[PDB]
Amino acid sequence: MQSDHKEKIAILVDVQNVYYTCREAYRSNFDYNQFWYVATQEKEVVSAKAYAIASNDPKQRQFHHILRGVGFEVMLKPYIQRRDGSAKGDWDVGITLDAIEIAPDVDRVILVSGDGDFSLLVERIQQRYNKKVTVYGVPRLTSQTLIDCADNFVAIDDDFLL
Amino acid sequence: MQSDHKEKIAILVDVQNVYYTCREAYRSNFDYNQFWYVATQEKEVVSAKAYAIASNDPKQRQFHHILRGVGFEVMLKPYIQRRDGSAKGDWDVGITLDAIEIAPDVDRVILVSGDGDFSLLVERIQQRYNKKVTVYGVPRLTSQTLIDCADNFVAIDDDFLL
Repeated sequence: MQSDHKEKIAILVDVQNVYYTCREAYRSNFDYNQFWYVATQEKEVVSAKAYAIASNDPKQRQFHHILRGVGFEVMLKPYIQRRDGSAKGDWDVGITLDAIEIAPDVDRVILVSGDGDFSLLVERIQQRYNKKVTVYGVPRLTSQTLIDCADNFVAIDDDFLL
Repeated sequence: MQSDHKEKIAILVDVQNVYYTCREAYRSNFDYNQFWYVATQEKEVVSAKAYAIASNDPKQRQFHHILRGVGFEVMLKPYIQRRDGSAKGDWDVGITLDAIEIAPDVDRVILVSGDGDFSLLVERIQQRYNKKVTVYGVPRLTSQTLIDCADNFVAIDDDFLL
């Protein structure tokens, strides 16, 4: 016999990617309340994490507070000393670690990022855990390889903008 | 009773990071034969992978052939379509996936990269699998956070240059 459990989901948001791609494509901000509302309809939310950058700025701290209110655990990037002049803002390693960890516990991973490097992560979730992956991304700035790897792709467009 | 098995190791080389950091610090190339020789002394090599960029250039193909001869499986980055103008060369997602996968099978992971974003990966290997991690990196271009996270740090300096 079958339990008829709601689809179990994990959500991982690449907050920096969402911010910059929405600014570049639309000069607008992402509506996290609309996203939560739609993505979680009829779903069991096993995990929901928003990967962001720590800030002493009151407006940024307020934004993080809003995200926690929506339902996310806000994951602030640990300090990482830099000697090579490379970009300080990237959460790819930590998102990769967490997405693989949560895959066995969910039916579907929802990744909110247009970064094509995550194609390898989508593929690995499908190969090892045979779970579904949905990607939300700004279409004009999302890798086609990532769109094609995902089981489903949902556009970040006006339906998800403030 | 105890088996006295040699220490089991996995090696993961971030070939692009090694290349650029050795060029910037030393205007020299890494000696992969010297590295293999030293790193594998008295070790059981369970896995050894060199993460590189595919090329149609005969000199690059020859370099990959040399690496395979040294003992590496050469992992060439899959094509990833890009719409956002971001850097095409980064292997962080794939190195993260593979390093976590191999951790349960080895006593020590050897990561050849100075990229501080791998600090989160080192920490996760230690927390979840309680294995050792050695980092090899060009000191003047390696994140201090990565050096401090690693169980051992070995400098890529003249002892490992061609």
